[PDB]
Amino acid sequence: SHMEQLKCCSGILKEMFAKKHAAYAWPFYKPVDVEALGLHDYCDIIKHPMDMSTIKSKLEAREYRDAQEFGADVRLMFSNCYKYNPPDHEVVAMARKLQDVFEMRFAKM
Ligand SMILES: Cc1cc(-c2ccccc2Oc2ccccc2)c[nH]c1=O
Repeated sequence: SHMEQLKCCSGILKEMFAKKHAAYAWPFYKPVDVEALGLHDYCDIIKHPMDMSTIKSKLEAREYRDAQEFGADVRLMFSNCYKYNPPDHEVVAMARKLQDVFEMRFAKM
């Protein structure tokens, strides 16, 4: 059921925002500040930005038909991080820790 699975998606996102994962999830909470120092080329490289607060808003506005569409936006958020940053960047390691949480929950739902 699409309704039941979207409720599960809201539960996954709630865990990603939880204190348990806060040490590595915090860079993903809000949209990337493209006006910040070092991010002058972000919009040239990242054509479709995504963050957890935007996904929470899309869930609330019924913008996902099913769990696969919610999953696509979570993976877009991580892929943007892996595309923009150098592979040894601190934020890439944080993205992998949070993607581990997401993938385990998304697979078992
Ligand atoms: C998804 C994402 C997020 C951020 C980012 C967002 C808010 C504040 C600081 C931030 O930078 C950090 C740099 C090192 C470690 C952690 C964060 C920067 N770059 C990205 O690609």
